[PDB]
Amino acid sequence: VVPFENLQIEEGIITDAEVARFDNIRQGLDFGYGPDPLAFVRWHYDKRKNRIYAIDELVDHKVSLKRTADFVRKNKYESARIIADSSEPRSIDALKLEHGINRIEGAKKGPDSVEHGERWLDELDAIVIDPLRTPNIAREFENIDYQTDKNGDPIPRLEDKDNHTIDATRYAFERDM
Ligand SMILES: [Mn+2]
Ligand SMILES: [Mn+2]
Repeated sequence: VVPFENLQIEEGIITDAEVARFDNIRQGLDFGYGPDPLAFVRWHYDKRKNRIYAIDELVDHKVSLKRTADFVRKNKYESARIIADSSEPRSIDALKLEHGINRIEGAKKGPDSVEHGERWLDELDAIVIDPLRTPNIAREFENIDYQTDKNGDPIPRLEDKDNHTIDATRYAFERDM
């Protein structure tokens, strides 16, 4: 009935010391469309405790691949791989050939895995989010509900709304499943 019971959300929950130690990065990108924004996400993954930690984000309603590229490079986030929304193959091309993000690549998994990717995140021991670092990830994950069906009963799919960092996280971890 209520998803992501595993959330840990508090301002300051991730210190700068911790961020420095994080050495197992996963990054994802949803591209945005119409009213929907571009969402880049960067996480650290603790496989031995089954937890993920939100390190940084970029959410942008006025979608600019240049600006997204400038941000990734400015912060030195291009040493790590980015798994991107594969519905925009030319946006992926552009980041790579146009803007120098060499380690960007398309989500291999299809639209018949959303449900499973969402379950995988949901079954993590903990999803740790500092709203001072990643406030959009915090808002989305905190407020996202399950879709309800014809009757009004809940179903195993998250709402397809205000879920851009969620999607982006799903892409980021798709090889870890
Ligand atoms: Mn998308
Ligand atoms: Mn989206």
